[PDB]
Amino acid sequence: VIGGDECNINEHRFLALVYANGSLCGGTLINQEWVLTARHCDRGNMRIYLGMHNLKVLNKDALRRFPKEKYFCLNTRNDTIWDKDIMLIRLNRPVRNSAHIAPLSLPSNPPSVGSVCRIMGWGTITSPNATLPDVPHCANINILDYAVCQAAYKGLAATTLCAGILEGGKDTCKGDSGGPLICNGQFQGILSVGGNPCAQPRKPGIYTKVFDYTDWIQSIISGNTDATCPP
Ligand SMILES: *[C@@H]1O[C@H](CO)[C@@H](O)[C@H](O)[C@H]1NC(C)=O
Ligand SMILES: *[C@H]1O[C@H](CO)[C@@H](O)[C@H](O)[C@H]1NC(C)=O
Ligand SMILES: *[C@H]1O[C@H](CO)[C@@H](O)[C@H](O)[C@H]1NC(C)=O
Repeated sequence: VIGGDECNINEHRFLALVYANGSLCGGTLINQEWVLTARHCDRGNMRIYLGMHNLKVLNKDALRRFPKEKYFCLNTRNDTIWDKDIMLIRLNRPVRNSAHIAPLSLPSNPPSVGSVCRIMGWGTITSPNATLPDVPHCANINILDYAVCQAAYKGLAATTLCAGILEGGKDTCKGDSGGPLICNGQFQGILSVGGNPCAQPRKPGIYTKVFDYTDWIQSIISGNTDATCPP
């Protein structure tokens, strides 16, 4: 996250730290056994850490998990960038609520353009050139008119939200992918892609639009067979 500050230690109980093949991502605990992240974060041998804040001062209740179930959309476009960038993972064992662990559930509605959203992650706080923080950084950004992302980007995927600061300066960045966009207290986005360097004016982040995936998520977790992703 560029242009933010250290998150409050208590404001991200649903935030998962996802490590796969040395690559860093965020994720969101949506109930006691399941995490939503970006499918692009599935880079191999995934370890999912819950209840983490400082990577160098471990919360007493921090836990390590790995995927026991893993789902994503099988029909993805090839012409858009990271189409349907979402992956739903069931953890190997549940994680109970604790000081630093609690799920964030499914949004009741997609967010209005203009809504203030929190972004968060352990991703770089500088761009270009990686500077990885020991603590997750958080910033407030907004849901932007989708046309802003359409103007900034080539093959923008559908089922996405455009979020950032129109003038730049605050943004997610490398290492934050898969992490949540929380707007008005609701889990609305999973970071997929954005501009590099990060936080440029009119080059917002592209967040998979969680609301659109409600049926898919519920279908998978509720056990009814071979759900389908939204168009
Ligand atoms: C679609 O684009 C991806 C980029 O990730 C590339 O790996 C792949 O070769 C493309 N699909 C086809 C039809 O080759
Ligand atoms: C690990 O997997 C990712 C998949 O995207 C790849 O980028 C990376 O090169 C791999 N690392 C190794 C050991 O080559
Ligand atoms: C990091 O990359 C950027 C250009 O992409 C540049 O500003 C810098 O010279 C590189 N590394 C450093 C810190 O010197």
